[PDB]
Amino acid sequence: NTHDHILCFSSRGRVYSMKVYQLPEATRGARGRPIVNLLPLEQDERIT
DNA sequence: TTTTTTTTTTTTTTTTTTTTTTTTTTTTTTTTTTTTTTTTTTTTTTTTTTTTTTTTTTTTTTTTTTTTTTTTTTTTTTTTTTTTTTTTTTTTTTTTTTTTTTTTTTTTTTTTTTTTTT
Repeated sequence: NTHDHILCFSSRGRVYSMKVYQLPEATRGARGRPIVNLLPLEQDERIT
Protein backbone atom coordinates (compact mmCIF):
# COMPACT_ATOMS: atom_id res chain seq x y z
CA ASN A 1 0.00 0.00 0.00
CA THR A 2 0.95 3.67 -0.13
CA HIS A 3 1.80 5.82 2.89
CA ASP A 4 -1.56 7.64 3.16
CA HIS A 5 -4.03 4.72 3.13
CA ILE A 6 -6.40 3.99 6.07
CA LEU A 7 -6.65 0.54 7.78
CA CYS A 8 -9.77 -1.39 9.01
CA PHE A 9 -8.15 -4.08 11.28
CA SER A 10 -10.45 -7.04 12.25
CA SER A 11 -9.38 -8.97 15.43
CA ARG A 12 -10.03 -12.59 16.49
CA GLY A 13 -12.98 -11.25 18.47
CA ARG A 14 -14.19 -9.54 15.26
CA VAL A 15 -13.82 -5.91 16.33
CA TYR A 16 -13.30 -2.94 14.01
CA SER A 17 -10.16 -1.00 15.00
CA MET A 18 -9.35 1.96 12.75
CA LYS A 19 -5.84 3.23 12.06
CA VAL A 20 -3.63 4.92 9.45
CA TYR A 21 -0.32 3.75 7.99
CA GLN A 22 1.49 6.76 9.48
CA LEU A 23 1.22 5.05 12.89
CA PRO A 24 2.97 1.63 12.54
CA GLU A 25 6.72 1.66 13.06
CA ALA A 26 9.09 1.38 10.09
CA THR A 27 12.75 0.36 10.06
CA ARG A 28 15.40 -1.25 7.88
CA GLY A 29 15.71 -4.88 6.79
CA ALA A 30 16.93 -6.07 10.19
CA ARG A 31 15.55 -7.57 13.41
CA GLY A 32 12.40 -5.44 13.46
CA ARG A 33 9.45 -6.64 15.56
CA PRO A 34 7.62 -3.79 17.35
CA ILE A 35 4.84 -4.44 19.83
CA VAL A 36 1.31 -5.06 18.57
CA ASN A 37 -0.74 -4.13 21.65
CA LEU A 38 0.60 -0.59 22.14
CA LEU A 39 -1.05 1.13 19.19
CA PRO A 40 -4.64 -0.24 19.18
CA LEU A 41 -6.95 -1.05 22.07
CA GLU A 42 -6.96 -4.85 22.29
CA GLN A 43 -7.76 -7.52 24.85
CA ASP A 44 -5.24 -10.10 26.04
CA GLU A 45 -6.32 -12.99 23.78
CA ARG A 46 -6.95 -11.28 20.40
CA ILE A 47 -4.87 -10.99 17.22
CA THR A 48 -5.52 -8.75 14.14
C1' DT B 1 -13.57 48.01 121.45
C1' DT B 2 -14.83 43.39 120.22
C1' DT B 3 -17.06 40.50 117.22
C1' DT B 4 -19.66 38.82 112.70
C1' DT B 5 -20.64 38.18 107.22
C1' DT B 6 -18.87 37.79 102.60
C1' DT B 7 -15.36 37.77 98.63
C1' DT B 8 -11.58 35.77 95.93
C1' DT B 9 -6.86 33.22 94.74
C1' DT B 10 -4.49 29.95 96.38
C1' DT B 11 -3.05 24.55 98.97
C1' DT B 12 -4.19 23.20 94.31
C1' DT B 13 -4.52 17.45 91.80
C1' DT B 14 -7.48 15.07 88.31
C1' DT B 15 -10.22 14.95 83.65
C1' DT B 16 -10.27 16.41 78.97
C1' DT B 17 -8.04 17.93 75.03
C1' DT B 18 -4.13 19.11 72.29
C1' DT B 19 0.51 18.67 70.65
C1' DT B 20 4.60 15.98 69.37
C1' DT B 21 7.30 11.56 68.54
C1' DT B 22 6.41 7.36 65.78
C1' DT B 23 6.80 3.56 61.85
C1' DT B 24 2.88 -0.09 57.22
C1' DT B 25 1.71 0.50 52.55
C1' DT B 26 1.83 1.97 47.23
C1' DT B 27 4.71 4.93 44.34
C1' DT B 28 9.87 6.18 42.82
C1' DT B 29 14.42 5.14 41.44
C1' DT B 30 19.30 2.66 40.19
C1' DT B 31 20.87 -1.78 38.69
C1' DT B 32 21.34 -5.87 35.49
C1' DT B 33 19.44 -8.18 31.75
C1' DT B 34 17.58 -8.74 27.32
C1' DT B 35 15.94 -6.46 22.33
C1' DT B 36 17.90 -3.37 18.33
C1' DT B 37 21.52 -1.39 14.57
C1' DT B 38 26.13 -0.94 11.82
C1' DT B 39 30.63 -2.76 9.81
C1' DT B 40 34.39 -7.25 7.68
C1' DT B 41 34.79 -10.85 5.09
C1' DT B 42 33.71 -15.01 4.26
C1' DT B 43 32.88 -19.33 2.27
C1' DT B 44 28.95 -19.44 0.70
C1' DT B 45 24.78 -18.39 -1.68
C1' DT B 46 22.63 -16.90 -5.55
C1' DT B 47 21.60 -14.38 -10.71
C1' DT B 48 21.97 -15.31 -15.61
C1' DT B 49 23.11 -18.00 -20.91
C1' DT B 50 22.87 -22.82 -23.55
C1' DT B 51 21.25 -28.01 -24.02
C1' DT B 52 18.19 -31.50 -22.95
C1' DT B 53 14.33 -35.37 -22.25
C1' DT B 54 10.18 -34.78 -20.06
C1' DT B 55 4.82 -34.91 -18.53
C1' DT B 56 0.61 -32.26 -18.59
C1' DT B 57 -2.92 -29.79 -21.88
C1' DT B 58 -5.55 -29.87 -25.56
C1' DT B 59 -8.37 -32.91 -30.82
C1' DT B 60 -12.89 -36.14 -29.27
C1' DT B 61 -16.61 -38.74 -26.43
C1' DT B 62 -18.89 -40.64 -21.77
C1' DT B 63 -21.78 -40.22 -17.48
C1' DT B 64 -23.46 -38.94 -12.47
C1' DT B 65 -23.65 -36.38 -8.45
C1' DT B 66 -23.44 -31.97 -7.62
C1' DT B 67 -26.61 -28.39 -9.84
C1' DT B 68 -31.55 -27.86 -10.73
C1' DT B 69 -35.86 -27.15 -7.85
C1' DT B 70 -40.50 -25.68 -4.31
C1' DT B 71 -41.85 -25.16 -0.01
C1' DT B 72 -42.40 -25.36 5.87
C1' DT B 73 -41.02 -23.37 9.59
C1' DT B 74 -37.86 -22.25 12.02
C1' DT B 75 -34.60 -17.95 14.19
C1' DT B 76 -31.62 -14.77 13.13
C1' DT B 77 -32.71 -10.12 12.19
C1' DT B 78 -34.73 -5.76 13.25
C1' DT B 79 -37.22 -2.48 16.30
C1' DT B 80 -37.88 0.00 20.81
C1' DT B 81 -36.14 1.05 25.12
C1' DT B 82 -32.71 1.86 28.56
C1' DT B 83 -27.81 1.77 30.60
C1' DT B 84 -22.54 2.66 30.04
C1' DT B 85 -19.07 4.58 28.05
C1' DT B 86 -16.84 8.12 25.19
C1' DT B 87 -16.14 12.78 23.94
C1' DT B 88 -16.54 17.83 23.93
C1' DT B 89 -18.61 23.01 25.95
C1' DT B 90 -18.27 25.15 30.24
C1' DT B 91 -16.32 26.51 34.48
C1' DT B 92 -12.74 27.04 37.84
C1' DT B 93 -8.08 27.66 39.34
C1' DT B 94 -3.21 28.88 38.85
C1' DT B 95 0.98 31.20 36.67
C1' DT B 96 3.59 34.99 34.37
C1' DT B 97 4.27 39.76 33.05
C1' DT B 98 5.99 45.11 35.76
C1' DT B 99 5.76 48.78 39.51
C1' DT B 100 4.19 48.96 44.50
C1' DT B 101 3.35 47.45 50.05
C1' DT B 102 5.63 44.54 53.58
C1' DT B 103 9.12 41.50 55.71
C1' DT B 104 12.80 36.86 56.99
C1' DT B 105 17.57 34.25 57.48
C1' DT B 106 23.07 31.44 57.61
C1' DT B 107 28.02 32.16 58.87
C1' DT B 108 33.38 34.72 60.97
C1' DT B 109 36.00 37.02 64.80
C1' DT B 110 36.90 37.54 70.82
C1' DT B 111 35.54 37.52 75.47
C1' DT B 112 32.41 36.75 79.21
C1' DT B 113 28.51 34.63 81.21
C1' DT B 114 24.87 30.76 81.93
C1' DT B 115 23.64 25.77 81.62
C1' DT B 116 24.39 20.90 81.22
C1' DT B 117 27.36 16.50 81.97
C1' DT B 118 31.52 13.89 84.34
